[PDB]
Amino acid sequence: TRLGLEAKKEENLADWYSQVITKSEMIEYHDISGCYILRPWAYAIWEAIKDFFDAEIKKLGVENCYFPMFVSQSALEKEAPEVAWVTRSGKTELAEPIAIRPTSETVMYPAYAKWVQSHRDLPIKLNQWCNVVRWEFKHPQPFLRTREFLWQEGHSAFATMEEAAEEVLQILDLYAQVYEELLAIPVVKGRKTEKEKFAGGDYTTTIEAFISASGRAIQGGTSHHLGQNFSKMFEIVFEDPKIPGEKQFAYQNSWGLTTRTIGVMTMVHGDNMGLVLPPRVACVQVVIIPCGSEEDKEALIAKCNDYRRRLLSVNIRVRADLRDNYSPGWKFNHWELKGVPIRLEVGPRDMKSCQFVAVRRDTGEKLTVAENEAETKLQAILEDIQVTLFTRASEDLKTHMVVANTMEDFQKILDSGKIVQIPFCGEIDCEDWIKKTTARSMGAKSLCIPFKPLCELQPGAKCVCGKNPAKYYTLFGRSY
Ligand SMILES: O=C(NC1Cc2ccccc2C1)c1nccnc1NC(=O)N1CCCCC1
Ligand code: PRO
Ligand SMILES: [Cl-]
Ligand SMILES: [Zn+2]
Repeated sequence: TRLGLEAKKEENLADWYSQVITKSEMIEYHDISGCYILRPWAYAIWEAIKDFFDAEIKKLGVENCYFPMFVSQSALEKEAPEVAWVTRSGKTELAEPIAIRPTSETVMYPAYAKWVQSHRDLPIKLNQWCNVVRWEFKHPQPFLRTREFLWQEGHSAFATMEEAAEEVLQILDLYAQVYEELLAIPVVKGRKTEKEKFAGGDYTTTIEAFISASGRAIQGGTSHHLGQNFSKMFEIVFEDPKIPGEKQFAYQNSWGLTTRTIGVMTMVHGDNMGLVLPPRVACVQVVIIPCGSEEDKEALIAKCNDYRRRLLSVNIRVRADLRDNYSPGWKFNHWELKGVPIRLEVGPRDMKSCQFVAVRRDTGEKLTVAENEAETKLQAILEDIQVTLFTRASEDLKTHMVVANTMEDFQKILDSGKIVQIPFCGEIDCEDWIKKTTARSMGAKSLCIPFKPLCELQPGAKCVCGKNPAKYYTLFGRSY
């Protein structure tokens, strides 16, 4: 066991990630491959995301619920290799296997069919916070790629396509708000290609995040328009209020956001000193550490409690580390590893001078702040830390996302650690050829068709394959 980190983020990113998530007390490993323990330091971030997102969807009329985890084989057949099957209880074998949900479309929609008789029963907007299981045999990674993960999943059903199309973008923007405003992570809004869209849906919208350390992208969240494909599978129908006799199928959406958010936060903002928490999601925004007798020792404790109560009065999540068995230097390293945005340091000389040293986690700057200006200055520093983290991550993404129009430039830019927007024909066969040619997975797959591309096509613009014309500028790159 060692004091600080041992692996540089730019040297061994895998070892760096494992050291950051464990020494920040976020992740503990489990004896089942692909499953990881969420320690309170990690789970508190998820609770911050949950508190924000849950209040926002309720403002939109979505209500919470809980559907069973187990799916009958019959329900799944209405619509495979990553689904986990329960086959016995104790020593007795079940009559037939039952599946653990990888997603709850086939669980809820049989119930949706019973609840919809007329168009007045629509819309139905439900969300549940729960766990799903996707038992893939690919290489797992904590937070990012796990066999079990926590998420929310929203499932809406409307009578018109126009209501559904509007919610898809509304939910997607809330997902962007979670990454941009809470996690200080920039994302690219876009549409998945036909190959990468949700199976059984019409179109899939997504937010793509970029990990600069690896040059790989990852899907931060998704919002599907299922159209009428699932309402035809489960007979979610209603009598047409404008045409008697004929029946209509409901238009549906589904949208999900997982704990992968936390791992992206770690990969983007974490440095060689450990984790870095955005002040918006840090359960401890300011940690007070006494610095520099037995009565003078009690003096530092009283002043640390005074700053603690004053910060609580201005709604600043503050905690004081008054433990007598750890030296100040140890606490400096400890709370630096955990990513607390501000380390409030109070010593004997600073206290007698009505001062204290505030250390920004993002930049390491030591700011000497007077006692009278404690509430206002610490709020300004917290605000500037959130802005700085987002601005640096934003310009990092902008400089690593460029445009290429030939496979030669595509490959050269891809090898420099960037993601590229290329003229793409949209076909699945060409997308497979792009991944195979760029692999020589090390190959590039499609990320999204950007809502706002960097440039536009022109009449006669050919795809990178050269055989089909280009339909849209599409973002490609190596992915998680
Ligand atoms: O897809 C995940 N895991 C599977 C891929 C993989 C790779 C290696 C080993 C096992 C597995 C299972 C995932 N894992 C953790 C957290 N979020 C995850 N998913 C998502 O964030 N998205 C976007 C939102 C809708 C759902 C999909
Ligand atoms: O798994 C998915 O991608 C969608 C979104 C949450 C529910 N089903
Ligand atoms: Cl919960
Ligand atoms: Zn093509």
